[PDB]
Amino acid sequence: CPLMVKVLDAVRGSPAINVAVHVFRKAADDTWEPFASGKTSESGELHGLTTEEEFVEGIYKVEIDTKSYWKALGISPFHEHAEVVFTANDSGPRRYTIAALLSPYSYSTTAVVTN
Amino acid sequence: CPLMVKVLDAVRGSPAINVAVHVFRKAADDTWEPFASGKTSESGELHGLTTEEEFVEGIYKVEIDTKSYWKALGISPFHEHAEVVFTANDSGPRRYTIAALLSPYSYSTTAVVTN
Amino acid sequence: CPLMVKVLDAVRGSPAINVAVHVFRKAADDTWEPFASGKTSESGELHGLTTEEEFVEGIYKVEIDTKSYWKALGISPFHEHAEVVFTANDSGPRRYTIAALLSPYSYSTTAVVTN
Amino acid sequence: CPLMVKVLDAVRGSPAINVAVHVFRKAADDTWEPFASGKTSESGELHGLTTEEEFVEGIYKVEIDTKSYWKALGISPFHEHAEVVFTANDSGPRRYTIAALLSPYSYSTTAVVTN
Ligand SMILES: Oc1cc(CCl)ccc1Oc1ccc(Cl)cc1Cl
Ligand SMILES: Oc1cc(CCl)ccc1Oc1ccc(Cl)cc1Cl
Repeated sequence: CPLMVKVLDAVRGSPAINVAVHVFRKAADDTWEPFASGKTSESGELHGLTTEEEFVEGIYKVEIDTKSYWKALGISPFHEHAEVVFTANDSGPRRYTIAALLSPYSYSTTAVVTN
Repeated sequence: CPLMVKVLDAVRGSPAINVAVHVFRKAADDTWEPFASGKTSESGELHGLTTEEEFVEGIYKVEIDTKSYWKALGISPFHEHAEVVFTANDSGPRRYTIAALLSPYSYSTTAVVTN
Repeated sequence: CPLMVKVLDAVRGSPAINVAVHVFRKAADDTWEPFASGKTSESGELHGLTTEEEFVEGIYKVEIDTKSYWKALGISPFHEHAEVVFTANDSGPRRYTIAALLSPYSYSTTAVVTN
Repeated sequence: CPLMVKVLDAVRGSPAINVAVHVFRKAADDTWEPFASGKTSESGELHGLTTEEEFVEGIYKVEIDTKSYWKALGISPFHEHAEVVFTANDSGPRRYTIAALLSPYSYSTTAVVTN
């Protein structure tokens, strides 16, 4: 994976399972074009979003659908979603892990970027 | 003051000063329209974004211009900005504080909803 | 006020009220001795722990009694408490704010050192 | 591993490599007895601390030596260390991952607990 997403649940201390994730890439015109999407597994991880061929230089937005996740568990959370926006591969190809830690009124996000 | 933004710098252990903040309201066509903006003060806070009269129920996006903040300090950041998207409702009686804690490759955001 | 503690609840999106806080100073035999204590107020803050005169250079431990906080809300927490250990120095001119954001299986703490 | 520690660096967006970790277990008398120790690998992970036989019910403290980590990188951080204190295996045996995200004036810690 050049691009992986990992989500944890801070209330239960567990992976956040079945969290929808949509990724977009800023187009020529300056619009958010759909790029890839998927759902976290039982480990809270989403693999297979893209390949190193597809995953060119650009500005990407990883939208993590936190509100849906919390609602389905009986919690009415503050945020609509967690959005993570970043320039990727601008110094050549790299592997990105976008991690998110979710609470109903709070989240954190960290990127681990390696060669 | 129904809406307030407060940003901290986790690398220096200080308020994040002079950070640009842009707020958008979701329009009926699904577009984000400018709503309010400013720069955090010396205390890292941004007051007077809006009034009770103009802060109606709706979906808002608060964008914190983290990349510019880090670049002015000579530090290479990961994110384009941090975005906080939420629905404001029951109008009341409710003050919203969006807090953000910034690192170069990581941020958290929390909502403190009081009164 | 050279030392202040502020705690937020990430599950409710609110100040964490009535949280017990115990502070210890490291004694020359390597033991922690009681230094100051109190409970956070309605704003989630705890002021008047100490004075400039009694807050000398030294190693301090601030223990936030998170487990009791969660149990009074009917929620099963992971940690016994959150501990924040640091050296206070250059005496000045320096106000220390220890901030903490609490979830049942997770917390962050940040130091805001001003003046 | 019934007990694993994983540490990331929020400034560089990378695993925090070679971070010393010491674990203690509260004894009968009420003292912190040394239990296990080790250093994070290139992945930021510390495996092999203990076995399911050794890792009995008890109150454990995982001390993550953050100050040493930051100093060796030319940063003078706020905290002496990150301490994570919790009751383990009190409802039977479980697998614990203690994760930490480090910034010079800030850290978070999350526990992922599975069967
Ligand atoms: O983001 C925060 C994270 C922590 C845990 Cl490190 C503590 C405080 C924070 O920021 C705040 C934001 C708003 C208000 Cl009213 C109070 C606070 Cl303390
Ligand atoms: O970012 C994180 C920070 C902490 C400390 Cl509170 C705990 C979990 C995190 O999420 C990850 C971070 C890095 C990697 Cl490789 C995987 C994951 Cl699930």
